[PDB]
Amino acid sequence: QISVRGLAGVENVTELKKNFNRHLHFTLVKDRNVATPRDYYFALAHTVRDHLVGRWIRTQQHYYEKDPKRIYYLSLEFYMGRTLQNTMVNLALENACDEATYQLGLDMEELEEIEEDAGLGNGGLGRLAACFLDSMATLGLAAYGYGIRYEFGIFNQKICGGWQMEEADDWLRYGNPWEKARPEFTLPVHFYGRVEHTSQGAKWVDTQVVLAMPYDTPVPGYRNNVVNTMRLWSAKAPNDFNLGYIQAVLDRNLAENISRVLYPNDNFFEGKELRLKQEYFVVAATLQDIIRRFKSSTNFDAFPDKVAIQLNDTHPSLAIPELMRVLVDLERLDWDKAWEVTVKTCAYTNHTVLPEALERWPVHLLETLLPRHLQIIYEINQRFLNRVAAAFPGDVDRLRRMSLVEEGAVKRINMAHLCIAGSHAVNGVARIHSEILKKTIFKDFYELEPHKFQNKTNGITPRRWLVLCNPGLAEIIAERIGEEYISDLDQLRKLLSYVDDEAFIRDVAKVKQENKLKFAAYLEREYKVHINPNSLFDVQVKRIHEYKRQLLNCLHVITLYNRIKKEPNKFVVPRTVMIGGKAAPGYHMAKMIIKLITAIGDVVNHDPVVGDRLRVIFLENYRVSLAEKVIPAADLSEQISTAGTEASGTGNMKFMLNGALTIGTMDGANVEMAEEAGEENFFIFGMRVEDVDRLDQRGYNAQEYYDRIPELRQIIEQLSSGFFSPKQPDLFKDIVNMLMHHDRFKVFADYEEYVKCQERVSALYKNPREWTRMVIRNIATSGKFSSDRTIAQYAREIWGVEPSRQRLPA
Amino acid sequence: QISVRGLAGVENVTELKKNFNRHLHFTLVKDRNVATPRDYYFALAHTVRDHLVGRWIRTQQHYYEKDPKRIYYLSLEFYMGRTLQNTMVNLALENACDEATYQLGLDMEELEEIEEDAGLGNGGLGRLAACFLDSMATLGLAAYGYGIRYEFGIFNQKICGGWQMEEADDWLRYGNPWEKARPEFTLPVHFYGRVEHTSQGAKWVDTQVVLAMPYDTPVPGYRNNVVNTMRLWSAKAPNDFNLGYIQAVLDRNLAENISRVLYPNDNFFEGKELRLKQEYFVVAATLQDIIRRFKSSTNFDAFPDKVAIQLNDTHPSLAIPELMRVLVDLERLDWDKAWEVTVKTCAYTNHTVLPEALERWPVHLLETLLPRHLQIIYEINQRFLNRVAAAFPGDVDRLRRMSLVEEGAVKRINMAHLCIAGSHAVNGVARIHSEILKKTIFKDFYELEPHKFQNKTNGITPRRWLVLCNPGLAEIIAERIGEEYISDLDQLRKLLSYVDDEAFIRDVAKVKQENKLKFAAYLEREYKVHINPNSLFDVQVKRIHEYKRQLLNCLHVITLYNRIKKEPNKFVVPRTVMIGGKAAPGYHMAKMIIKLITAIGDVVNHDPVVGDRLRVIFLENYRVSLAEKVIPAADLSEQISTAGTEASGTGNMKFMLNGALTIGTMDGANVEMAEEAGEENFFIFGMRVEDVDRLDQRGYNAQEYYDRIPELRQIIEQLSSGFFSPKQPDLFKDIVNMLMHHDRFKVFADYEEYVKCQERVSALYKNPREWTRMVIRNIATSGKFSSDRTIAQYAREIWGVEPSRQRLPA
Ligand SMILES: O=c1[nH]c(=O)n([C@@H]2O[C@H](CO)[C@@H](O)[C@H](O)[C@H]2O)cc1Cl
Ligand SMILES: O=c1[nH]c(=O)n([C@@H]2O[C@H](CO)[C@@H](O)[C@H](O)[C@H]2O)cc1Cl
Repeated sequence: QISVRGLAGVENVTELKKNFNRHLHFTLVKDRNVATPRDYYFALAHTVRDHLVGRWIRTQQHYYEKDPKRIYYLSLEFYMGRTLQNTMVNLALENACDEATYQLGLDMEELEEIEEDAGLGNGGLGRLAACFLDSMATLGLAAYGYGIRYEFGIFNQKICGGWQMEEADDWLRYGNPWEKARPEFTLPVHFYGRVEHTSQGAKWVDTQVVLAMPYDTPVPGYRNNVVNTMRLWSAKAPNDFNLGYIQAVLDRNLAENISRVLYPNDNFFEGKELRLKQEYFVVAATLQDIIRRFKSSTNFDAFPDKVAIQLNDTHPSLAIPELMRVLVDLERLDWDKAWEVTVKTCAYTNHTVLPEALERWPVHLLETLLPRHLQIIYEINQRFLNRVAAAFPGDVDRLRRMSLVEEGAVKRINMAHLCIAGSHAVNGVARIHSEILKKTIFKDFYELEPHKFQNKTNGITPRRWLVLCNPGLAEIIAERIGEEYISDLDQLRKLLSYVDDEAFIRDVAKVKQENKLKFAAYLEREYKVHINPNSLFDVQVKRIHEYKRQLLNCLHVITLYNRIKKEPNKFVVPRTVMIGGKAAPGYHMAKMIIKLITAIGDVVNHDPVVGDRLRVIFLENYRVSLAEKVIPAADLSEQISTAGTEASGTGNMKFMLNGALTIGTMDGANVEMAEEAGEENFFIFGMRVEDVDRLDQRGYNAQEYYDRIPELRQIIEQLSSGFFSPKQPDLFKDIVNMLMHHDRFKVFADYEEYVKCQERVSALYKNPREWTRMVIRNIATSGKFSSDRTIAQYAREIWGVEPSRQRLPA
Repeated sequence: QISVRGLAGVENVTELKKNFNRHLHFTLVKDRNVATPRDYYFALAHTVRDHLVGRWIRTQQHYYEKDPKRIYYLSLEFYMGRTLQNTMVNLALENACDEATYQLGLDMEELEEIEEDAGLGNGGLGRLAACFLDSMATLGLAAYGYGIRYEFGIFNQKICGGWQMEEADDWLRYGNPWEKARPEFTLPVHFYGRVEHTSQGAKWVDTQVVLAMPYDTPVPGYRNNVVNTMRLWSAKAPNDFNLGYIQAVLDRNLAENISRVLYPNDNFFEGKELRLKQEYFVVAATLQDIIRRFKSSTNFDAFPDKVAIQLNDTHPSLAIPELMRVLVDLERLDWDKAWEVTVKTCAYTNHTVLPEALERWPVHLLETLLPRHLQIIYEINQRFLNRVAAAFPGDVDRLRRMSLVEEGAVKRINMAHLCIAGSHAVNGVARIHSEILKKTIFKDFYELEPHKFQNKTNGITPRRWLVLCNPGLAEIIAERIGEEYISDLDQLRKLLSYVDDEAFIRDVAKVKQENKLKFAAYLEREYKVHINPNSLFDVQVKRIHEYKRQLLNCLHVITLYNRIKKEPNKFVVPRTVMIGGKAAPGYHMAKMIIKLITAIGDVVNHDPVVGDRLRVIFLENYRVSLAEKVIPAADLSEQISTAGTEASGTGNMKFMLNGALTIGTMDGANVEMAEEAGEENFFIFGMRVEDVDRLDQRGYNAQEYYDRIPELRQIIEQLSSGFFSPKQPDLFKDIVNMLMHHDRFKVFADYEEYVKCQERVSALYKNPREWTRMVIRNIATSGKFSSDRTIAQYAREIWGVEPSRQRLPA
């Protein structure tokens, strides 16, 4: 049907049909008469996976022969979503599969909806890892994603009486056709034990053993025949484990609980033992495999020329003392050389400056669990603080601030400090965030070693986030400029010369309208929810967090409602306001914010005076596959964190790529987005970082906004008095209380400028042609925010490898 | 190579090689350069499974079309062993695979040794189920084996310092290519809850739900293109399960512990909650599937014409009140009709008369776990005891003996009594065992309803137990008489006319010698153990149990040793005595018997005076695949249970089929074996059942044997005084104590006749020609003990179906 979806050759289609039928019969052990759509999905999924494997085997052999430097991306999170369409897209098989399945009398889109998301992440950080893997393979780097094969990913979210309820995401119930179990490469991981000293050094003894079993999933590059590997570890008990006989066998579960479940706290640290076991487990098993692979090239000096390890936040920071443990205790390198090797090998990415998100592990945990790694960390700390002392003689307060060991009621190890000490590069994830790091939390480190500190502004893969989810927009772009922009997103700049082309204006607005019609219909069929598709689609989707200020969004919605009630017969640009996202299970305030959002819809959506001029919809179970449907339907993107708190953001980029305009603070990557499109083509409002600090010094007093803004006071009074919760009049007193007295994120300070900026958006919306021209201006300047540009900077400036767009042979 | 192994056609071989290579590449994602033998096994296993599926699908469709009466074989045990060679054999693919793999430069036998046993049973009862499934499909019956997919089968046994040590049998580590997960047919099973009464009857409410997920494994008949199904259930948690969030997710394991592990107690009842959950789980899930399948034929009168359910011991006896629960509470049939349907549907097989092996569940368990099934069982008991009262008016003692409810400190439900009440047929497993049932434990039942009681003497599948494990013997048999005996074992009778054929005598003795040479070499390569292959191979392999009297065997071995020490220069027929078998984990005496056997080898095997005239070897980890190697190497089969205790035995048949002679008591099927071959062709010794009762009346006094038999006294003194345990002189005082004072099985009473009968065996062994002629006489009369004859009797006399040897189309 559409051009960027590849060829449907006679030979290809005929072949696909036969392999589809072979898998239906032989693999599924089904006959056409009892197959359900789910069986058809599987037959298709196995048929497409067949095309990968040859490429998978030849890529992995090519690396063994040529021996390039390898990149190991360690992360506790890989938010992959679905694999089928992405694989079709990267292999140019999409039109052929469509044809082949159409001829068997099936609808490929129906089938794609049956695939479970691999929800092995929480949000922005785990999805960055996913975009990165795709960019690494598109750019021909010999790169391996390593993590944990969680048996339950992020919980599925149900809304019940307006409240979030969690349920287990049993994503593997029906099998995962994409993975290949690799029990032959099972590896031991050690916990507990104690440290013995011999004449030949330290020895870690009496440990419990958990085996790590690898599962490999292929990662295809974009039409370059590269297929890289994501290797995820699964925990297994050893066979002599505790070996009532019956009880001994059942207790094997204690060991395998390590890979059972993903911790669902985003931007919040929970110091629980099970988490730290997961952290050590991925790092222990990954480093043996790395070293094994290196020894099949004695000489560790060349280790940093053959290996790069990227640490995705501090989660795998135990890689640093573990690499020392292996080099010093097992290989018998001396300390100083092991340390040189380790620093040259590791690099660390920070994703936050929020105090509560930083990992600081109680020393009593590390002591019990990892008594040798604690010893190594104290030694790292001592040698490091000696370099500090030597450089800032006398500055005792610097020593206590810079220490890897925090003193206090419970001593803690500050894992970020460890990473900066043992890495040759540390980077933030947007220009402003990187600057904040150097001026604030890591200032002392920066003065010590300014040359470690870098920026690598985040990006998103244009494959998933454009070609896969928005074929209509990819297609009209490609009619004008060709196809090359898909792996060179800077080419979108050529679209600037079409800003005054009447036919192009009309095709952009037409693609948006179609996407909105398709999303409106997904809403009714799957959730009996009922919307005007001519309305402006105002969307805020991301994890529920106070800093993300969904509450600010809420106050705007209530203000619009109150302005309609006050003058019902006055015209307003109609909106569909959609907010979506998961709250972590113990984050009480996040759960209250969800409940408020639904309580608002309850009032607003059934007010007959409002008509279809205002609807508030909470999007349930937001996740990757739902992002792919809603983002291309969006007209307005809400990116309204308090300035200084959102390290980068990446939703913001997905929306800009897909023809939504942005309303945002100068936060994170919003700053670079605006600078790329021109501030005139962006709806910026509210405090800058500088303004927030000024306010923090005087002191933030919210009563002051409440006394001066009648519209705001009326909302607060409606909240306290039970207007949004008539049977529980005090339902929301926690929120009101927090907003009035304990608001770390200054919702009231930005309210006024936010509302006025919201009027400027409705006004452009009234002028379709001029809305669409600003849209083209955004789309056209989104090139920088491709993950291919990001990974190329990592590769050149951190890993020391040269990207390559050259096809490997078929 | 050999004729009964099928054709190696050019076209077939060429095809196998290509599919082998396809699976290596696409399924295994390996290249020839890194494949290990284990990968080659898998490529072969998938290539052979491809040939099954077409037949599997067409068999299952043929039953749906024709709708014959279906047989449901319920068992908690299916001792399958390996599947690959058996599948090749039943599909006539064996020579072709041999050829095809030989041309890829591989050794098929090497590959077969990589397959794990499916050890989902304990011994004779779970292996009977396995032979039965094979016979049911060979005979074209529409039959389904239902049980439990245990994640850990019988433990692997290691001997350490002479002691058994257990370890978990992680048989699924590398995947099971034979099974097909069927998550689409997942079913709910209920536990706990309470019973409510409405105006519309009883209702079972507030239950916990465990899902049962089915895994299907194909069961091929012998060259008839029938492939039946073994469906095994796996326990899964529901998704809202308990739904700390983290803890809620981890506790999903409590539910899935139901299918985690096979209970390893054989012939001994352990009344543990986890066991009863397993029992209910298999029965609950199986009956829904049965009823589902029946409703795709409203009218329950025809239920017994469409369904037979065979109960393998009392383990699935909850089928009886569950079928009532479904008919009466769910379908709203009235009691009396539901009961007629249930009786006409169920039949029960007993496998033991040992008091300690019978299931008697505490009422407080059933009450908590299954409160509705307890109610139904009390109602069954009351109506049943009313029929007894009506028939034997006044006989109060009969009422208490026959009750399903045993009174006592804890009230118990006697599950055998339940089965006899709710089944139209009850059967023992050998003629003498069936007689004992009617004269003793079930006498009262027999007088009430004599027409329920039947015999179905056990059998073994000649496929596995002859063609698969003994190709050499199958082959010389087939040269003379053709191939038809493989599915008509009565034809072996024709071999009687070759008893005086010199060439045949020599080919039987040659096959035995070769098997012994191959087993001698398996012993050295895999266990550094060192034997004379010219010796008589004296073998007792079966679970370690006091009633099986491995101790009697032990005393004989010590007597031979002592006779050698007393006259070293006198000639004796040399023997290799091999004893093997697993002891259940808490059975202390069974573990001591293993330790004695090794302690004896320790003395005997290193006595330089003994030379290679006597060796005692404990065969470690006895299981199905080890049975297939040792049984055709055996010259002498030890079947020496105290008469009246071994219900049938089936090892005894495997040995007789494979050219070992039998030394045995008149116990179980030994009685019919001797009657088939002629008592002259069998080494029978010791008490008959009648003699045992006579001894029980006077009272068994072991001191009497010890005072009258000097050879026996010397053994006991050597045991007490530390001769077999010099560093622990009192190691064996438990055994001596038991033998002297508390021997339920009368080891001393049979000692004398056993030793003298052991001399008669050595004497025939001295005359190879005459040994071999008696062997031919056994082999030739083994036809009765085929499982095809057994299943044909079940089918005709119990299930009401007609077997058929007709091929389904290819
Ligand atoms: O726990 C976390 N989870 C997460 O999604 N991020 C995000 O990481 C994203 C990727 O860097 C980034 O765009 C966004 O600004 C961050 O909030 C950071 C932490 Cl520390
Ligand atoms: O728990 C058991 N396990 C077992 O193997 N059998 C055997 O069942 C075998 C099959 O009927 C039979 O030959 C043998 O005589 C029995 O001991 C019986 C019980 Cl009750």
